[PDB]
Amino acid sequence: KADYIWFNGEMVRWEDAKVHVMSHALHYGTSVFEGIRCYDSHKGPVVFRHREHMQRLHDSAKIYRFPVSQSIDELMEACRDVIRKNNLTSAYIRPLIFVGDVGMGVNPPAGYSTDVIIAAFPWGAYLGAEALEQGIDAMVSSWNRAAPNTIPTAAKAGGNYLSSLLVGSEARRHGYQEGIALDVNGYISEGAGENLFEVKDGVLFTPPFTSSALPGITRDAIIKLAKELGIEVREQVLSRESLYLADEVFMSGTAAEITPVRSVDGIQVGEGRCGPVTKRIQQAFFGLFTGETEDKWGWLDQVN
Amino acid sequence: KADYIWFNGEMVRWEDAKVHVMSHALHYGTSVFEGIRCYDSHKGPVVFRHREHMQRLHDSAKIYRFPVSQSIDELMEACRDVIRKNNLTSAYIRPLIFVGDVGMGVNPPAGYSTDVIIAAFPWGAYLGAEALEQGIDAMVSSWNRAAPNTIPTAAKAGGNYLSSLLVGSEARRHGYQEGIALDVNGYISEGAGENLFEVKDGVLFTPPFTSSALPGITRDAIIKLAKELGIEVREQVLSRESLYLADEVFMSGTAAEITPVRSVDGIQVGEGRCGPVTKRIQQAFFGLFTGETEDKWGWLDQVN
Amino acid sequence: KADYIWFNGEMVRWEDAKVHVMSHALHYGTSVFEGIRCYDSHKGPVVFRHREHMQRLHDSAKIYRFPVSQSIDELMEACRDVIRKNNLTSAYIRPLIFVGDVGMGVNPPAGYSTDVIIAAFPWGAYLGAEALEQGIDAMVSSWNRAAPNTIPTAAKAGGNYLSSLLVGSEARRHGYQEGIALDVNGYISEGAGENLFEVKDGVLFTPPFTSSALPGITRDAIIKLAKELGIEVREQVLSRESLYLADEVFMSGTAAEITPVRSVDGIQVGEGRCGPVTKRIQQAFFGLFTGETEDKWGWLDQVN
Amino acid sequence: KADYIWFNGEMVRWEDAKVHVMSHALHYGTSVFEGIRCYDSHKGPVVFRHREHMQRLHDSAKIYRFPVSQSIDELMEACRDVIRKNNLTSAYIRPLIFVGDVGMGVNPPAGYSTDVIIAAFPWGAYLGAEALEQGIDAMVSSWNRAAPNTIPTAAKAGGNYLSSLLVGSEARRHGYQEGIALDVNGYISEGAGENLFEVKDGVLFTPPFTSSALPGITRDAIIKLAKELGIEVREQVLSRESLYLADEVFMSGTAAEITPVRSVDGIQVGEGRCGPVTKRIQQAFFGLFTGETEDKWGWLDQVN
Amino acid sequence: KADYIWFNGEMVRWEDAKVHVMSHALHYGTSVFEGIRCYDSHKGPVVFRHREHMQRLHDSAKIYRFPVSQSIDELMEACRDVIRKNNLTSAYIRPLIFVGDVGMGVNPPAGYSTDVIIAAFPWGAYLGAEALEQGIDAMVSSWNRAAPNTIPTAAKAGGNYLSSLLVGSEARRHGYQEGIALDVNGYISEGAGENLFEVKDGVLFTPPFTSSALPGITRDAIIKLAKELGIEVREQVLSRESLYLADEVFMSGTAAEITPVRSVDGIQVGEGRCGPVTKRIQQAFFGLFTGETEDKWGWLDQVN
Amino acid sequence: KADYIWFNGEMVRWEDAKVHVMSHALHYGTSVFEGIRCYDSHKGPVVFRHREHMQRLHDSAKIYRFPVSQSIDELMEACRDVIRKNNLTSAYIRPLIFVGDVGMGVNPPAGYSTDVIIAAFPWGAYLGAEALEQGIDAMVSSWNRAAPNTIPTAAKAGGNYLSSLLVGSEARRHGYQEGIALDVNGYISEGAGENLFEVKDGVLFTPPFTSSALPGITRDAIIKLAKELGIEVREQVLSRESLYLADEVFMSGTAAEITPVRSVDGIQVGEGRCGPVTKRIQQAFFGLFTGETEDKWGWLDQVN
Ligand SMILES: Cc1ncc(COP(=O)(O)O)c(CNC(CCC(=O)O)C(=O)O)c1O
Ligand SMILES: Cc1ncc(COP(=O)(O)O)c(CNC(CCC(=O)O)C(=O)O)c1O
Ligand SMILES: Cc1ncc(COP(=O)(O)O)c(CNC(CCC(=O)O)C(=O)O)c1O
Ligand SMILES: Cc1ncc(COP(=O)(O)O)c(CNC(CCC(=O)O)C(=O)O)c1O
Ligand SMILES: Cc1ncc(COP(=O)(O)O)c(CNC(CCC(=O)O)C(=O)O)c1O
Ligand SMILES: Cc1ncc(COP(=O)(O)O)c(CNC(CCC(=O)O)C(=O)O)c1O
Repeated sequence: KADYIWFNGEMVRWEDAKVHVMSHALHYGTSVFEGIRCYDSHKGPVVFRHREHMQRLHDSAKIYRFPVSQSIDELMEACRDVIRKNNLTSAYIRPLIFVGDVGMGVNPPAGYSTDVIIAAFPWGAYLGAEALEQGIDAMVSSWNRAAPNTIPTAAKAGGNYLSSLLVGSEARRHGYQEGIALDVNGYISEGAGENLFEVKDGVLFTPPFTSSALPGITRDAIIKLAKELGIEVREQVLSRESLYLADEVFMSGTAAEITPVRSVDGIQVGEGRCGPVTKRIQQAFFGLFTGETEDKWGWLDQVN
Repeated sequence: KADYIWFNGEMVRWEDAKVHVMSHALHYGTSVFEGIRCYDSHKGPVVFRHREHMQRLHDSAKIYRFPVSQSIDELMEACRDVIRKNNLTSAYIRPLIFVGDVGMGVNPPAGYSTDVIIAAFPWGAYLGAEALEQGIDAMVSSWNRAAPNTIPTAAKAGGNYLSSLLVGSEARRHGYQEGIALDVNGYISEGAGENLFEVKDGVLFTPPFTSSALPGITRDAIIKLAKELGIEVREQVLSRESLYLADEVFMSGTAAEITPVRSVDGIQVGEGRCGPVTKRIQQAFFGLFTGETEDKWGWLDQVN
Repeated sequence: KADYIWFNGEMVRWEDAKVHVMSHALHYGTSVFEGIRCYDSHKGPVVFRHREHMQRLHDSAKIYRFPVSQSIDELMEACRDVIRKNNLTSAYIRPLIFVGDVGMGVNPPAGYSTDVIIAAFPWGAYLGAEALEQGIDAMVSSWNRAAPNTIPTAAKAGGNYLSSLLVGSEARRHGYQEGIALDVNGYISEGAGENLFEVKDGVLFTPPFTSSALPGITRDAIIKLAKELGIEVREQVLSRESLYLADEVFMSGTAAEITPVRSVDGIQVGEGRCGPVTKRIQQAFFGLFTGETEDKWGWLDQVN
Repeated sequence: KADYIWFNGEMVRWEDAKVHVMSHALHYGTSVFEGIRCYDSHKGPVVFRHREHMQRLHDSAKIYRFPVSQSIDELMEACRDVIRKNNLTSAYIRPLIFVGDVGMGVNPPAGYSTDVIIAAFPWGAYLGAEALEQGIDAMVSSWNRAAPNTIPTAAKAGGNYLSSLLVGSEARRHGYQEGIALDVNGYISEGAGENLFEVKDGVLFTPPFTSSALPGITRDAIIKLAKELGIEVREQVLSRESLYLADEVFMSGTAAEITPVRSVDGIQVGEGRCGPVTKRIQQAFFGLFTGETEDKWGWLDQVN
Repeated sequence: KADYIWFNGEMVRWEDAKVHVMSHALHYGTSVFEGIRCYDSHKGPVVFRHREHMQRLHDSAKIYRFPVSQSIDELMEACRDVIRKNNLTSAYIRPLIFVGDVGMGVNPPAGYSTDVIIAAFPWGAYLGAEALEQGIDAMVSSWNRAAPNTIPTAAKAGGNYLSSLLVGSEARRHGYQEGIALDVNGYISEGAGENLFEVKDGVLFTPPFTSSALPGITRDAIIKLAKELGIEVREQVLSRESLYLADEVFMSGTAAEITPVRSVDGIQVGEGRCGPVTKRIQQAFFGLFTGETEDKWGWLDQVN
Repeated sequence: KADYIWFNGEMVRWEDAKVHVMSHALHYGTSVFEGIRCYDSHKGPVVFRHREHMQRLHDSAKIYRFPVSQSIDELMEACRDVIRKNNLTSAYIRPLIFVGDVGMGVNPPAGYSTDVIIAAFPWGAYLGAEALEQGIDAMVSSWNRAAPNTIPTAAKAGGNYLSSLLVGSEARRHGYQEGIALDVNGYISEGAGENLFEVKDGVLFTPPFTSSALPGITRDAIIKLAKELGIEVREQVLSRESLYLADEVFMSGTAAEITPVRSVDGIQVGEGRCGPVTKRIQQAFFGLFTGETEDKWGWLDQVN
């Protein structure tokens, strides 16, 4: 937790950041949000692919026509502002744009405005203390990801997560660390809160957005790092069983970073440990914050 | 609006009913809710199909495994309690069960509890002041309803409504009063916040739940009233074009009650006015609150 | 062929009934049509379910918003007029409403009118001189019927038949008399030019319109006749293999009347002949024109 | 209109180019056609990708097994002839091969032949006088494109256009200039009479033929011009929402040439004007008719 | 195991019932089989719905065109013989028709014949010693049932069971007793080796064959017993979540007879024990073997 | 046929290699197998891509969790052993891993083991003595391939072939030599027993595994050979009609090697003969056994 939360421009004490129970988003899933990480690097506290995240936040809101009064630059400034205000050097940031207290009825009244929050706070490995190192055990879920043209899966919206709750909770109830969901066609989509990658014969594979997968920013970074490392990348639909035949499997995400998947549905992947290509990518990723990996794309935004 | 809102057992002043901005449901659409109407009848203030609604609220929570500490009877008592406390004789009630301030991450921590709210307040015709009388103009949306086995459509959950927002807002932007959505198969599903009925050759038609339609309680009541009136009812999949060939078309819902649809995509239905069968059902429905229609199923719960 | 064709309100000799090659319908399938039969009866020449066919014609046009200047009564008089002008007592009637010479570009110019033709002529059994009596060999096509919400299959429009051509020609090229098509879901739809019926344990089955089957008027009469005969009817989705397990199988249509199907894909149906139930239904149908079957629905329109 | 139309090997006068009202294609949509443009250029009148179009015309007929007695070069010579004979230096050409007066019944009799017509005439911007410059407002339709294996969308056949009528008329009735359709999967297919392109981060995107999109000749030309300009091209499935996130959006076609799309469903694309990449491509395209763009592929067939 | 097995017309000893390892069915899953139970009753040993099973065995072979040289009565006599010869009064019978040693290559050579085997042996409760009484815990599988028109699910064929292996083994590995599978549409199909029934508000529900469910003989018997008891039955598509909302849930099958399902995916069904309606049906079922339930349909074939 | 068959570690004379009729695989399609060819070469007898085939065998088993006691090296030695024991220099090898006599009930008892067979024998061209040289006539089947996530199509398992039987037998009954199946989406999948390739404008196309196509080892070698030849390869979804527009079409498989397809559904492909590109590829393939083609990948395993 932390001392302050940026709320519609103001730095509000954490406990005072409250909204009415009749706020639209509590009843209709009408909000869009982001996950952003601030790392303690060789260059000091830096926000990873900051602009990319605020840009996606805007894109998500645009799809639903949620009015956003803050520009991308102003959102970035607020983000850096809230990190410094809480005196954090590393943290997870949660920007949230939502339809507030505007009356009942799924359709908000014409002229309404959205409320915006940006909370920063320390947050450990999404999948566990040993996850990044030893990998996790995944399970293919019995629940499928949203079908195309129902609820936009390119958008990171609150309502989307009922699905992730069903997928993620099932895996956990059965003793697994994360669930992998298939789209409505029976092909691999993504993890409950991560994108899915496969490594086969030295080539990196990952499903396209049209497989109902979120256009992950970690995913995109990985694809770019891989090309820098001379690793071929193929964005293509993947069969459910490809998970059992792949040489390596790993998940990506802002919270999950790069987490090796050592088994799927109880079937061991490779030697049951982090794969060689997964390790190259993982080191190349965390090397961005030690200076070992040259930031050629401009992904480290100085907090100050 | 009103003076009080029932909140976790307590009667809280409306303006004091607030939750933290880090409440789970604001970020992940993790809530289930209901729409219930209290009518000023010949028997005094009565809650229409009260138990049925609280039962559905419980069912929705069960599907997502949201822990609910209140029993159906206790929820009903709270509902009647909040109506009387606000001294209302007619009103719309909004029970809401949601995952509150329990930490970030789509999967709530083991042992967590849900927060529950029940707000009562006057609310007019969902589709307009002239809707019930003259009917409304509907449009078939370009957005489809959630596919089976993605997010349960039998559950009335907050996250579901991103879809209803897209469907409903599109119709309104194009000058229509409500949008009718098709499921992922191209068949009629339901309205953004209503169930859809068709009348053809004296027979009543409506899509099954498997057409991604909510198991409406108004819908169910209509099917029962129709059988009492000697009207044949067929719950079956319906083609998109059946809307243009039906003799009558109408939508049903707690907020929308029974609203005639005089046109679809600009094509006039019948004489462009309330249809004869729609009128019989509408009169039989509102007759429940004047004593004209005998309450044979026990649908009027006395508020007191 | 015959001597005269009703063309926009006037009797034109057959040979002079022509249209410009830049007629819309020739380039964009923009026409709707019907198939009607006139039968010799105890009441003299009678058109079978005349009004129902003209109503469907009107419905097909309505779906595409093709403006139709003729009323249903006017089209009915014109049809009876062409039957008499050609000195026919029995015949096949082909009404055709089509977008004419209005310019290129799929969307016709505002304020356009449609051209209308009604040709009547003798036409033998749709599937053969021995079809009604001995049955036919059918084949399940490798081409599927139009998917829901692409082109309305409840409409009888010209453009629809490219599919019928693919399905029908494939059956014929492989040695069969007619093809049966499956919908995009893999279930039985209809024949290239007729509806499909199955008989099993004394019960009659036929796919609903949502299985991409045209709402056949013959189909409808058979269902109504069957109920009179005390035969149970079930309109439901049917599996492809149900064709091989049915006790009987037959096709219905204005042109094909009631044609038994002795085999499907080379697999013999029942004894390989017109089954007993198909027989009961066929005698009841043709009985309408002898008076042996009472015309309880008012299906025989006298030509005079 | 013009003065001559090529009709079955002979240059007949416009007013004489007629066929019987009982012509097959008028009742069953059994025709295949093309759209070709003749441009006035720095080299006089030139037919754009003349052979390619006549080849597709042949390909379309082949899929439906429509017999074609003319060779590609004879059609090309006839086309060139119609342009000259009518004294046009810029025009739109419409070759049409159709099943004519061969008798009723969807299956044409063995040994029949097709009638062939080729009309040429002046035709302006398909989507408006200001289209090419300012861009147009597009709408995603509520009607879907033909599903795979129903009616081959690889072929340009008359019957295909009932769908294009529904898609295009809907957008026009709602105040847009063109409608974009999704396939039965919920992915972007194509415009009612154009192919769809998106530009994102400098890369050009367009759906594959398997997304129920016609293998456009303008589309193919653009892909080739793009690569020549060093612009990366990706033929891949695209989500419905990608239309709101693309930096640029444009439609391609013979009639529509290269038309920018400044907004989709009311959501502004980029700056609301022609984007930079669409600009380069459009200039390269029209540069062919001035010599500025070297015709490296031989896409210009001099009329003479 | 037992002492004799009927093999191609002769009662061979168990140990001699062998076929070559190059038998077609061993490599291509080309066999059709059945499951039948012989019960000890108030009338001695009786084979339940004996003829029905042998008829389905024939139907299965017919779909795949496997030649069967034995008539239904010869199979019935052989079955009765195997039971007697082995001195059993209660047992499980397994008739199996398979393509034997006819050479490699999926297509058997013209004129081949099938090998037929019929083994009888004592087999207890399919889902456990406590199944029938206490009910079992079911799990919805992550594997889907065969899609329509791929491998006919109306037939009980060997190859079909790779799917049942995946569905059933997954539930068992996760600590459940049986897995319930959804079809490719996301709707309930059937258990890995049983049909699925739900009870809601006194009405009995079960998916149709078109939901990729086998036309179970126990299922059919239950529908008939239900109607006799005045219980309404609805054969209709069912949503995945309906399993959590049903008042009662149970599985049917020859091996599993009538087994209550006390929980699905860990969610308790009703009171967590056999429900009242499942109770009535189960008693009516087993009442057949005591005389309590009058065999009104002739489902008991005395062994003698 | 031959003299000996490797059976669980020992050479058994062909005639004595038998199994009990209660062997699991005979009743539930529970086996996985391979097809391998041994060729006479300049290096003497050589098994083509031997290890790759045994690896796939292992992969097929892994997917179903069938326990396999033999290592890949052990299976390879056994295969070479049976080739020599039978005095063969060229031959077809059939390894078969199957669940044996372990009891009835789809789920085998914990701790079970699988039986393994490896038969080697001479086998002529899969599709005919003139197939490789003159090509074959193919037919698009009316039966579709297994849907994703039902039965893994990446596996070569016995149960899979019920589908291959339906597709292959249908082509053969209608006068063709092989059938081509479409997946549940309506796109080209593969032949009943081989992968499908198309050639268009010098580019080679073939469906990905997600089109329900087996990851053919011949397919893989052709793609690798093609790249050596400087031929561009595109693994992508293909439309059904693309078969009629391709310049060339051929099938690949261990048994069928490289078989040109001269016609599809009676529509001639190219000149009606082995196209030039198919030719280049075919000569490169067979060149491997003459040495004319350098074995750069290590595909020739010497039998010795
Ligand atoms: C469904 C889903 N897919 C993929 C991703 C990966 O996208 P990135 O852009 O690379 O982050 C996320 C991010 N999800 C989370 C945590 C979700 C939660 O709040 O539980 C994250 O990494 O912030 C996600 O929710
Ligand atoms: C998608 C949807 N379908 C059908 C219905 C009809 O169900 P009933 O049980 O008969 O009510 C509702 C209820 N929706 C609303 C209002 C939604 C909103 O809050 O905007 C109602 O009638 O309370 C709904 O949201
Ligand atoms: C696809 C199709 N399905 C069903 C029917 C049956 O409907 P009825 O209303 O009972 O006629 C027809 C009528 N087809 C034809 C002949 C088609 C042709 O002209 O080739 C008819 O009976 O007039 C049809 O074309
Ligand atoms: C559905 C459709 N998609 C794409 C295209 C684009 O293909 P091009 O090869 O690049 O032309 C066309 C051509 N349609 C038209 C106009 C349709 C009409 O006749 O109204 C054309 O450009 O001639 C089309 O009809
Ligand atoms: C997939 C499947 N569904 C339903 C049924 C139920 O049909 P009934 O006709 O009522 O039996 C069975 C029969 N299966 C088994 C056992 C399967 C096995 O061999 O393990 C049976 O009851 O013999 C089945 O295999
Ligand atoms: C469905 C299927 N697809 C593709 C292939 C091609 O894969 P390859 O790895 O290149 O062999 C085969 C192999 N089938 C056979 C023969 C099947 C039969 O036994 O009838 C083969 O080539 O051994 C197959 O069965």
